[PDB]
Amino acid sequence: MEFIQGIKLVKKNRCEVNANEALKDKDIIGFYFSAHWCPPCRGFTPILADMYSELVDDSAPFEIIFVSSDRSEDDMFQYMMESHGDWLAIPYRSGPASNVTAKYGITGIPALVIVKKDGTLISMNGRGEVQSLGPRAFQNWAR
Repeated sequence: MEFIQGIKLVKKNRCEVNANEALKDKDIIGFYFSAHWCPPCRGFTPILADMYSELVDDSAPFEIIFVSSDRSEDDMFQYMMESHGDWLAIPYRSGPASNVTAKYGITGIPALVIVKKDGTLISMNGRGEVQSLGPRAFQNWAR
């Protein structure tokens, strides 16, 4: 009985909500790790933004979790509003976000983890997988 549910997330609009309902998803969820906001690493973002953008247009049957040294409230909301992930971002001060990364055994950043809303595993480092299959990856990410 240990999960993020129960905490409050921050909306790119500098707002706050209960990740419980804010995380919507109710279908699939994808955790993204790469605070590439402070350091360089452009080129990959516009890829996921085009993927979540398409899926989003289709009501993207999944939500993107905002993780990674995003301690930047400006670079956090900016990147989120820049076209990256169309949902919420766990306030770096949301322990559950750390234990989450450390719980999933990530730390392989940059990397993208995909899990089912119910908490089912599908594809972890499916990064290149999604970027490879693009918006059509929804099958592998939702296989």
